[PDB]
Amino acid sequence: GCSTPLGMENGKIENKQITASSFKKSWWGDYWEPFRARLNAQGRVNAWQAKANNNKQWLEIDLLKIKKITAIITQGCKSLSSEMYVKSYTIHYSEQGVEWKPYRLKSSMVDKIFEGNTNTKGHVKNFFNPPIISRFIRVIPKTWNQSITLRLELFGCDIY
Repeated sequence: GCSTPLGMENGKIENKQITASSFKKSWWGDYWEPFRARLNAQGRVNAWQAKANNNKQWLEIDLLKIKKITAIITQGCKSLSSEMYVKSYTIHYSEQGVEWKPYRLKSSMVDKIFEGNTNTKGHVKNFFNPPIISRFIRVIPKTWNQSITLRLELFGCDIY
């Protein structure tokens, strides 16, 4: 099969491999850095939060080599009554990290909009049918509740 978690939660995907368009930095040292977006992460700062909530944000994961990505799971995060989570998003990919291609269904002429979370800790998994063969993956938030925030995991396998 090709459904092994690629390394977000377990740390195989190192901090250096995860970057973003921007990240929230609070007045009091809380940096919601891109590499904090790891499935089930707990703590004060436990997720990536964009610096600004707009249509120019993205979270990128560099798998270091071309792999087969079969699925993705996302979560949001919470702090009191403030529930943050991405409600829908598109996926972009690339073999070199330069020039990005949007994930599009065979039957569609527009970017595939993926249904995201409806709460802060619930896991919402989406399968790529067909799978993505690439090295870099970018989650492009389209809609969100309160603020753009993510915790995620990627699933797949190597190319053989």
